[PDB]
Amino acid sequence: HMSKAFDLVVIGAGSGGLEAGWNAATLYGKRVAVVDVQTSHGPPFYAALGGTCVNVGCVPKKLMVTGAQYMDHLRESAGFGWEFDGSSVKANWKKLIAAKNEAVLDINKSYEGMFNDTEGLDFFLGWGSLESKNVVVVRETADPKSAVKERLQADHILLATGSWPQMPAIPGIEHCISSNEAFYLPEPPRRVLTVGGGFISVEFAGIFNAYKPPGGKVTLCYRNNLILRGFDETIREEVTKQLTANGIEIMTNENPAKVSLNTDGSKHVTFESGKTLDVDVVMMAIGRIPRTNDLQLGNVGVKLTPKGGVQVDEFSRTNVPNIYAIGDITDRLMLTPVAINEGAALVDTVFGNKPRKTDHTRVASAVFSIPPIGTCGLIEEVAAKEFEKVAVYMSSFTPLMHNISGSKYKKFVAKIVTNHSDGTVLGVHLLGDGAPEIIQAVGVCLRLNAKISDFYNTIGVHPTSAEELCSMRTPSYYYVKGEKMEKLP
Amino acid sequence: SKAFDLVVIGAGSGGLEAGWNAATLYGKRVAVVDVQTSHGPPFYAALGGTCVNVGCVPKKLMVTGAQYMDHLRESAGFGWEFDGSSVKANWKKLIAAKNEAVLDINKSYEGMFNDTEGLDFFLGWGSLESKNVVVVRETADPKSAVKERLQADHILLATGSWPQMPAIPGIEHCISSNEAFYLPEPPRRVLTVGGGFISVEFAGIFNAYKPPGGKVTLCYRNNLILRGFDETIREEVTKQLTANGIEIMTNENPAKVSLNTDGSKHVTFESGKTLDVDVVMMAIGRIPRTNDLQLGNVGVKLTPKGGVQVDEFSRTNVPNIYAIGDITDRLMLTPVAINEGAALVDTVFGNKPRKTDHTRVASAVFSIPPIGTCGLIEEVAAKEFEKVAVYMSSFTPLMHNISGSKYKKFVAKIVTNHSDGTVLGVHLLGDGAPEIIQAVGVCLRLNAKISDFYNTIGVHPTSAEELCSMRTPSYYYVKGEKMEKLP
Ligand SMILES: Cc1cc2nc3c(=O)[nH]c(=O)nc-3n(C[C@H](O)[C@H](O)[C@H](O)COP(=O)(O)OP(=O)(O)OC[C@H]3O[C@@H](n4cnc5c(N)ncnc54)[C@H](O)[C@@H]3O)c2cc1C
Ligand SMILES: Cc1cc2nc3c(=O)[nH]c(=O)nc-3n(C[C@H](O)[C@H](O)[C@H](O)COP(=O)(O)OP(=O)(O)OC[C@H]3O[C@@H](n4cnc5c(N)ncnc54)[C@H](O)[C@@H]3O)c2cc1C
Ligand SMILES: Cc1ccc(OCC(=O)N2CC[NH+](C)CC2)cc1
Ligand SMILES: [Br-]
Ligand SMILES: [Br-]
Ligand SMILES: [Br-]
Ligand SMILES: [Br-]
Repeated sequence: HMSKAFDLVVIGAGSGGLEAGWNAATLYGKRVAVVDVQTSHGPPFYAALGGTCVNVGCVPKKLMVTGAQYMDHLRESAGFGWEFDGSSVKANWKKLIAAKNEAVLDINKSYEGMFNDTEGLDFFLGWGSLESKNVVVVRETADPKSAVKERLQADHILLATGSWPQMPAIPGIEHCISSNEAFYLPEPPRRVLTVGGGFISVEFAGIFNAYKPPGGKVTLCYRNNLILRGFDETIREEVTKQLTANGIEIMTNENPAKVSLNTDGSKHVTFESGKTLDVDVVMMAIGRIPRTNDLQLGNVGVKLTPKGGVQVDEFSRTNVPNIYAIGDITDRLMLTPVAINEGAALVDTVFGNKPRKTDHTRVASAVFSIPPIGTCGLIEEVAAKEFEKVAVYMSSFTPLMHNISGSKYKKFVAKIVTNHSDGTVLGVHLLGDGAPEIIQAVGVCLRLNAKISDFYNTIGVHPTSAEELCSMRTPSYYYVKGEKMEKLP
Repeated sequence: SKAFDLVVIGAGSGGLEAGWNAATLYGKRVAVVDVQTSHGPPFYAALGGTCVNVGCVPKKLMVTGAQYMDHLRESAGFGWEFDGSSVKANWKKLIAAKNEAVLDINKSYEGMFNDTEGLDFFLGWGSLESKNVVVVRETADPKSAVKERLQADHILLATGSWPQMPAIPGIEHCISSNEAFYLPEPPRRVLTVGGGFISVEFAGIFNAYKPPGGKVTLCYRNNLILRGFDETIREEVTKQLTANGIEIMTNENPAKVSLNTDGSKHVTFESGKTLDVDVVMMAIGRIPRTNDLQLGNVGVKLTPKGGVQVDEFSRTNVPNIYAIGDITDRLMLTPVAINEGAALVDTVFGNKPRKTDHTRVASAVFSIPPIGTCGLIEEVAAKEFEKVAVYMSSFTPLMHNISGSKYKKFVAKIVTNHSDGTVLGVHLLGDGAPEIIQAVGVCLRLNAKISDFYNTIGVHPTSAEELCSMRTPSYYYVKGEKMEKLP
């Protein structure tokens, strides 16, 4: 049996890796090989052909958040005159998971068919690692002593293996799960603790809250004082309130020290403070770390950062000339559309004679909390470190429809941060229904260097939440050489 | 008799913007006239204007109410279970909640007048007596009792529009959208007459709140509803309204309406077809509201179509008299009227002439599912530009394959000047289209090119990210002719 030769070998058939591979083969006529560990979603390896987003990430979680939103819809409908037997209402978690699984498997199968069909784009099943500068080895398991299925010769090698959940080293860690397992829980937990202040802990707290059985309770804990570090502070505070208002308990300044099993099999959590909580599921969502261990990068000398990601330059090049890395393995912005952009840029540069580097600034993104967040650009405290004068335009109010729905706690927040010296929009931050959809074209505006006057001169669409962004002419407050103040001196 | 810098006739979207800005920003003395202090019969519009009282604000609440018909059904695909036979839509509760919300806004504007220096409200019917005198009477009759005589350096006409009713026998047995907002019971069988956004939006409302055995029929006299919107989207929204149980009668137009013994209406179409309904709602158009103003007393010129004639700065032919909003019979939208009012006051009372830009105005239809659009449709573009590209994306979102509403295709279209890639128009149909489109209007004021959209990184998963994923034209117009490939 002979080894096979390729222009490009991609390790990991995920968001970034599939983009690079498809583009190299169909746009530039190159011969591409792509490696992944599993052909469809779920245990044992969870991620598979398609990547983390498709299998156990953005795509299934968005379907599940959509299902959870119906708890709010059924209740809010009464304000508009809808009547039905409230006592008959039930959230069938097994139906939700079965529908999600079928949707994901359909994507798996379509990717499989693309590889069966496409000239110069071949898929290989197994664990990829680096043997030498131009040879990728595919083995039966992550163990480098397992059996060799293929050796793939490669002029260019792309590392795109993504990331993996981080688990803290506490006694009883084996009694806990990550988001990987949460996507497959046979029944919805009556009592659940989600550990983390980031978007995965927050999104899953919303999902469990809607599908919990009658006696249930969702608790989210976070070791620092305020969840969702990195997001707008006003939005961090408001989303805490609105999660609380929908019945989720938020323990800040709290962190599990150990977990043990009660005699009935439930989980007994002891926090560092000495507080205790009994739950049926503990889901760790304290971070995600780049997947480098199995690549045997020592074989060729690819340098990692102190933090643990593959080091790259602006063009995704490692320190070995023909080996590149994109996506979560670079441990920067862990977002599917960033990985895709990096992949397309790398291939245009290497095979297309059109050099291009990904712009990591002013990237629009979202949190599918209930209600959701949409953001693009700098938060005000970051901007105030870089610009002498920063203005903040802010609108926050309960929309009229939620005075009828009864969910009066649902304040819509719109904030615009500027460089006041010339009006350039530095960031936009949104909380409320529709915020992920509103923010997308805001990203185009920021890439065009929009100023606040470009927003204000635009005529609103009425009635919308989005029109608040085009009705703000006077700053609410300022930062002058880093100091917050209602007025310029 | 009383003396003012500015008298505004009509306390509406445009009128209140102009009055409040003139008083608070420029310290002027301002009087504002309207015929009613809160919403509803007999004059329907009131303090706040058409949008506030019988327009955008109440209709959006009612469309939101109607969407729950879809949400309740669609929840089953995501595992929600409940007794479907127990579901009912209480129209009276909807109307009561809507009434309370509107009345709250009415009261708020009252307090605004009480709290603001130089801003006075006068109740009654205003008309032009002389070039610098506005009269306020008890009724629309120009011979009813005078209540006030207000002299003004400047007069602003801002009385809005009114529903157009065709001259057919039995027109008096039909209603308009004014009365639709106050029907005691939801009509079981209703015909909405017209192809425009008001007919289409109310059709969706009645469709959700109709009693058992109900049916909503929309008729329109030409071949395809929603003239002036993107043609792909006109065809799709037709298809998706039909999938939700609404009957679309095209190429049909009422010829007469007559009363039945049971109180329902017998409609005879020009074609000879007949239909018995409980309610006939005419929504064929809205015309400028000029007849009670006595414009002949001063000679304000009208256009052939009936709007007050204005230049780009909202000035009539009579010095010191201005017209903004629906009375100018241009774009009939609340944010356009507001923009016009503000530009006018900045021009007259500040040192800064400003004129409203009527191109590239974003707007929406709250049909189910809704439309959001900004800028030019492709067949208008193809008459102004030698080479036009159309980028098109149309699919059913994954969530509606699970929800069971598989007919709900999302549509996104971008229209460009292909010679330089300048985005001329963007057109959207699907959940969230009105929210998605707002920042697109800002893009068009930065002379965004198609490559500016495509080079922006998407937010995933959203419908909106479709706008940043289109590289290759679907087809073109060259010298006005549609073709799949360039020559
Ligand atoms: C719960 C959750 C929700 C998320 N939600 C969002 C969201 O809403 N929006 C968003 O933009 N992002 C979201 N993300 C992030 C998104 O999933 C990632 O940023 C993106 O998938 C990373 O793309 P990538 O190409 O780096 O790798 P991935 O998509 O992770 O693909 C890497 C692939 O490599 C395979 N692999 C690993 N090691 C090997 C090996 N040795 N040999 C062969 N194959 C290997 C893996 O099986 C996997 O398929 C979410 C992530 C999670 C975990
Ligand atoms: C059903 C419906 C739905 C709509 N939905 C939308 C939407 O979603 N978005 C949107 O942008 N637009 C919408 N519109 C349009 C919007 O309502 C109008 O464009 C806007 O209200 C016009 O503002 P204006 O300043 O011209 O006058 P208006 O807001 O109409 O105010 C005119 C006022 O003048 C008063 N008046 C009239 N004659 C006299 C007189 N002789 N003396 C004293 N007072 C007088 C009236 O009582 C009224 O209050 C909708 C309209 C309707 C009918
Ligand atoms: C289980 C369920 C879900 C949604 C529902 O909305 C009402 C509906 O379906 N209508 C169509 C028929 N009309 C005569 C009345 C309005 C009703 C039941
Ligand atoms: Br269940
Ligand atoms: Br401005
Ligand atoms: Br018609
Ligand atoms: Br037509």
